[PDB]
Amino acid sequence: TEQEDVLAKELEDVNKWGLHVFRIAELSGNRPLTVIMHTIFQERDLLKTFKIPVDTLITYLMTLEDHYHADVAYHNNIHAADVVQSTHVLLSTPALEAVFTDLEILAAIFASAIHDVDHPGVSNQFLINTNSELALMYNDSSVLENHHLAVGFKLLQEENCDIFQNLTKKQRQSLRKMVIDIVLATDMSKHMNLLADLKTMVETKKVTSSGVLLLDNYSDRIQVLQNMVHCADLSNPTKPLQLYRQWTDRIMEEFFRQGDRERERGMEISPMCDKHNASVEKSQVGFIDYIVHPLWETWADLVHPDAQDILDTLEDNREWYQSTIP
Ligand SMILES: CC(C)CC(=O)c1ccc(OC(F)F)c(O[C@H]2CCOC2)c1
Ligand SMILES: [Mg+2]
Ligand SMILES: [Mg+2]
Ligand SMILES: [Zn+2]
Repeated sequence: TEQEDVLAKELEDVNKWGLHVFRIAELSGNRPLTVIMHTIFQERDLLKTFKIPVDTLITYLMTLEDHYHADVAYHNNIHAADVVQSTHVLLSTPALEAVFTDLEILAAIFASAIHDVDHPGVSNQFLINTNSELALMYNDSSVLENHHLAVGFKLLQEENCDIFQNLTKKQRQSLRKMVIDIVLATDMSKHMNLLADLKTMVETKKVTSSGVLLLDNYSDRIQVLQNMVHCADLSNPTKPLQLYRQWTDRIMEEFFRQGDRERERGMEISPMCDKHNASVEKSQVGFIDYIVHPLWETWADLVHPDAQDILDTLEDNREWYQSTIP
């Protein structure tokens, strides 16, 4: 009850950017995804809205969480929980108030939860270069992201795991399509085109009487949800520094382990994966400058000024990492 009391206290921050997700992972007995998803579903009244039995939700979440690899440093259940919670916060931004339906909200949150499930800790390119079964199955195209979807949906069919059992056929059809569109958009090979389209939307942005974003067709609606989850996936450098540094520690461990496998095969070691020749700090500054800040600056423009503090933190963290180089 004492550890449970402390966990409940920490979960009171579920609506805040910079939640202590690593603390929650420890306090929950390595069940951050289950406890954070359960909390968010309760917070958003999703169990009642979609008639989800609580035991079914918990059973699915525990099984989903189990299919993240405990021995992968970055792409594990803590990352999934973090992306879920970040998406949850982004969904609540004033500029999107009443924009999305309950089904669309469910899609975005569910997509976030499953988006990296059964990740092996190596990149799509590694899987392609090594002639893996995954790459063979998926014809070198969004190899991991296709797999995450297949696993996430497949687990719904396990005993007492169908959390969507009380949705209508049309609701299930719509949800499935939206979730596929969102998770496939987390493939970094799609980033530049996704960002280009987001910029176009910002340039042509329209708002309602209430000052809320106007999205009146599927293409625009799904595009915003795709970029939202993608922003959440790329949110580490926008978090308070003590969180960001832990994420960087973890991704570098994962990258180095891949580089060790490439070194042992006689392959050229991938960028940033050589533990004997890797500038962690320069790499983060480049990551922010070329990928994360261009994305987040554009998201911030879409919802201006809702995300100014997130953007300010990103810029501060970029400055901090840069300062360690000279
Ligand atoms: C974006 C993709 C979906 C996951 C990814 O590759 C990823 C996520 C977070 C990273 O850093 C930090 F925020 F934790 C990261 O750093 C690499 C790249 C630059 O130097 C090392 C890579
Ligand atoms: Mg596992
Ligand atoms: Mg991924
Ligand atoms: Zn991810």
